[PDB]
Amino acid sequence: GSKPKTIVLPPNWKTARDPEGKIYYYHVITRQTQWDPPTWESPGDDAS
Repeated sequence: GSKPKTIVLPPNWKTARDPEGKIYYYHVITRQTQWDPPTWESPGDDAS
C-alpha cells in the first residue's frame, strides 16, 4: 500500500519534525517548501 516511512535524505526531498515535534518538508529540487498536508512520513512522494 501507499503507507509512508520517515526517510531522511541528507537535507531536503524529505519530511521530518524538528525538536518541537512539528513537521517541515522540503523538496531538494529548488529547496522548496510546501504548505501541503503535514506529513511526517514519506512514500518517497505520493498520496500518503
